[PDB]
Amino acid sequence: NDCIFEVKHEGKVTGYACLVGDKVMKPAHVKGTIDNADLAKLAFKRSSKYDLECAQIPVHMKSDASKFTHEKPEGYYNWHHGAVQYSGGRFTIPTGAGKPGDSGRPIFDNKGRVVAIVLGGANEGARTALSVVTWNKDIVTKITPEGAEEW
Amino acid sequence: NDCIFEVKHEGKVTGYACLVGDKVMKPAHVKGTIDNADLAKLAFKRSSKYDLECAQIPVHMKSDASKFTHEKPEGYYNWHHGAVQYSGGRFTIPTGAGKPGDSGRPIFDNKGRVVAIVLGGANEGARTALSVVTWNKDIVTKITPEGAEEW
Repeated sequence: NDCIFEVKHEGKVTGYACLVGDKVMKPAHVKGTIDNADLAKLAFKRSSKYDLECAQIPVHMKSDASKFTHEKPEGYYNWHHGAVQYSGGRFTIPTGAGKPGDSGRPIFDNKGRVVAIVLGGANEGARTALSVVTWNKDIVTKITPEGAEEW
Repeated sequence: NDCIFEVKHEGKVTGYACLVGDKVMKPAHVKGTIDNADLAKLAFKRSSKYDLECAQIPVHMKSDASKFTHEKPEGYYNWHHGAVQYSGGRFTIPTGAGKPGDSGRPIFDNKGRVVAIVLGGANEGARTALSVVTWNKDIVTKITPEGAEEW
């Protein structure tokens, strides 16, 4: 728990919240409470449009936040469970690398810069196209491939 | 096609050569002739130390050369068959992504800069660690996992 924190609901980890820039971010559909009391007590706003819940990072934690970038060249990226391909405007991963529970994990570049947050994914056989919140032309956007389930 | 070229021997593609910086580079152990008349007629110098054959890229082709860098932060990089992981000072791939014939293919970062050239691989189970040529600013280096086999 430095920039990524478990969200828990009735004992079970249902997802993750992430510190990015000056925001605390969590997928809105992820049920439960962030298992950090400094975070859990913040003013959070829900946006259905982005499936995001956000709060201002507290003063004593601002410097723990992840760096981010709007720039995502086509290629491969990182998340907790391995490689993530970006091409065609879609993020994809090996099917099974991700499952219900991974919602909230960030996708980041080689310099540790967050480029997207994972919301869920659509099984397309061998690969899974991720549902994500990200920046397109520096504008916040939720991208959902057809047939995606919330994670 | 642009920066990558087939090497053929007695009809079969055996491997590849690539334009990098101001050099035509090719794994020395890869048999055959570069399937490009403008390149096959160059003066080639062979280094057994690096399993490299090199020549100066012709003038009318120097801008077709991709850039290269020494910068290798841990994470994922790109090659023709998918994602290449760099970590612990080693490049690895999912076993079965590479095979004899892949020697000479370059590994790129998201900026499209070459960070390594594939020489072969060592099957280590789920993953295969690549034998490569790679850079340290102005010096070149052969990195070879134990029991690697030439591709």
